[PDB]
Amino acid sequence: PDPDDGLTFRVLSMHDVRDNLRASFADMPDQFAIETRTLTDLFEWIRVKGFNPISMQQIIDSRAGVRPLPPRPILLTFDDGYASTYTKVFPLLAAFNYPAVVAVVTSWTDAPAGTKIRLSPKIEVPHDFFMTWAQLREMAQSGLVELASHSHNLHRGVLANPQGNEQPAASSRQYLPASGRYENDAEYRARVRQDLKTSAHLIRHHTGVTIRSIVWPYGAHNRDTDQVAAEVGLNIGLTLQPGPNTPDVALTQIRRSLVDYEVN
Ligand code: NI
Ligand code: NI
Ligand code: NI
Repeated sequence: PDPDDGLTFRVLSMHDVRDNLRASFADMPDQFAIETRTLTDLFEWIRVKGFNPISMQQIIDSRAGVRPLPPRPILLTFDDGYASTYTKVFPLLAAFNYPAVVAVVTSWTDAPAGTKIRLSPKIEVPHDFFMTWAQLREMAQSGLVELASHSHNLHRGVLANPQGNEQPAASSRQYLPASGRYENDAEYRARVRQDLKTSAHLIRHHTGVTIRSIVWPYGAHNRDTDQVAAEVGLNIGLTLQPGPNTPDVALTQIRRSLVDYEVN
């Protein structure tokens, strides 16, 4: 298995099965014949197998050669910013003293008061399904949680072609019905840049936190989005490619595994 070198780490992205919005357009990693366990049981598995959950700060420090990672290091991440992240996950993180990354879709968290969040063309959810800014700031101030961008409004599908086939918003040059054309490279870069910039500003404004990482929705990213993320200062990126993060893996291309859980 993985070399124990104070540098190589695994990342585990946790998804609550009751937030069942998975996407057609997205090309997610295979989940078939993988057992869904409870979150508490997951935290107990982590412990008993000898994993040592680490923070993003610890990753950065190991790369800079200041402090090596502990053995069997793992990064836990919780994206999308649903309310259960605060009421269920947060007190377990505290009880086990495990750090985590929480990645915020800021157009969801920051939606106008009294309005519903549209997730898909046929699905809207109440504003209060999501953690409040005050709740996120509290997690950030606990010392246990690193806040990250899950984009502002890239956590959805956009039109890839005239008929109606969808692709992830961040990856594709989107087709514009009003223009009668696709986005050009300049337009595309501008849209993704403004999105990332907005999510970082909103997070800093409301929590005081300067983020330094992006968790790409649906693992969708490319050369252009990585370059643009770098321009806005987000030099840490998390993908859906699985595998060990060995020293030759750039922190812009962090690998992670996806696992589903149930809460009680
Ligand atoms: Ni997500
Ligand atoms: Ni501001
Ligand atoms: Ni506000």
